[PDB]
Amino acid sequence: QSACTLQSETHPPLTWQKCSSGGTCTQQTGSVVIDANWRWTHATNSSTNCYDGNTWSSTLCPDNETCAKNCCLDGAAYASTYGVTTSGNSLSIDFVTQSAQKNVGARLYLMASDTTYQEFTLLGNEFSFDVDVSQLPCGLNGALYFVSMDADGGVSKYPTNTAGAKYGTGYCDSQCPRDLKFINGQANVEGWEPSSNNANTGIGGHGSCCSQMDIWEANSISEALTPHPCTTVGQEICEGDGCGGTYSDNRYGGTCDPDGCDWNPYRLGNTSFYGPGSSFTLDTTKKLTVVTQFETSGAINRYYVQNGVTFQQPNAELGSYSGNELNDDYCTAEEAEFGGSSFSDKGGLTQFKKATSGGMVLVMSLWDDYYANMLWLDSTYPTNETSSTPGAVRGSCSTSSGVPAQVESQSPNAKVTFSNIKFGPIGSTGNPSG
Ligand SMILES: OC[C@H]1O[C@@H](O[C@H]2[C@H](O)[C@@H](O)[C@H](O)O[C@@H]2CO)[C@H](O)[C@@H](O)[C@@H]1O
Ligand SMILES: *[C@@H]1O[C@H](CO)[C@@H](O)[C@H](O)[C@H]1NC(C)=O
Repeated sequence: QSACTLQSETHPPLTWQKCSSGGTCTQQTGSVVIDANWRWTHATNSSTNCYDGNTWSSTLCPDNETCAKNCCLDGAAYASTYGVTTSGNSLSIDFVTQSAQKNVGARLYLMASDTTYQEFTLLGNEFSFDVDVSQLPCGLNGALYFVSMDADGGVSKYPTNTAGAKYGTGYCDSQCPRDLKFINGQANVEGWEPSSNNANTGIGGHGSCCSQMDIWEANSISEALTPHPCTTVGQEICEGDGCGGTYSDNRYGGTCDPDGCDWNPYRLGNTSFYGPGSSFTLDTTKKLTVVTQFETSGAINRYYVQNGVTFQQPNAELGSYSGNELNDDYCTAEEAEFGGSSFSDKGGLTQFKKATSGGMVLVMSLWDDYYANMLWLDSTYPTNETSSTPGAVRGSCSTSSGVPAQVESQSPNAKVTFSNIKFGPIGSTGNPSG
């Protein structure tokens, strides 16, 4: 797709810290850009929509190639249309914003410049950030993660994509998302199936896969840390159901692991660690600091800080595994106790190390789940399972919670705030910022 300028594209600024082993942290200046799927897509020579509701213009978009040549992406009014605002080192995203249209959530990327994505090499480093999840009830997910996206949004590989990173193109993740309107410089109109439960989305014949590091997926009830390997580290297109993931009939038929080696404290047995109120170790009605460390062995460590007190990831006992570190032993034990083979089939942490050794793009979003109502995160799932089944209970939300239409009308004012992002070698982000 190309880019049009009926609406100016001004990326909201966002500062973060880059720290060194020497003990100092220096301020960096970046900005955020909203994903292409959220933008107005119209004809290059007029205001005629190429996509409206959940269907494509059959004349402007008779196929993927022609559609890409005839259509462009436009600018976004971040605050008034998407409810996305920043202030210094802080970023806030509102759940539902009502303007000339109704908007739900947003997916944003951190930029190095006005035309490129900031890449982060996680291996050997740690990532810290503060978060306020107090306004996120059951069914919502304020996410912060990394994906192996190209820094230019794909422009160099796909010449027909001239909008690039400036317009948020090139997304990919371990679900090999088929809901993307533009993949590899082409539209996704061929094989498009509108959603039976969502008036603004659909499923195309193509998906976009790549490694994904889910550092933070949570609401005020539950939180999870999950690495997802793919046999092909970087962004790569897939065909229909061969994609696997959430948008396909066969979830495990693709090249990526849609489940991952997840770590949710509640699911592991500690139901008193994270929750709303002073009865939990970490009170989700108050802001907290989350630190994630990627050691060279390929294992992942985690600690939290709230009101000056530090808490390491709680100890978990799963099979012959005991500890608080996400490593090969934990992931093997989880597959044994909870079931599954997706993570190990895709190479596990060894294959995942290939992704963290390379560049990854930072993504921040707020979303509701039209496929599983976020039950996999904060409730009992599958809903037919009981508490006797190992790993079924992931949170205290009712199995009837998370219906999109319901949460959108009952909690329109929900929101999430990410702030004070710090990155640098292991053991350095706790030092004085600059
Ligand atoms: O596809 C939705 C959601 O799935 C998450 O994986 C679940 C999986 O769906 C479930 O069958 C299994 O029992 O548990 C895993 C871990 O919670 C996946 O981690 C999410 O990224 C994804 O959005
Ligand atoms: C949960 O984790 C916290 C912090 O590690 C710990 O203090 C508490 O005792 C744990 N509770 C249970 C029931 O395991």
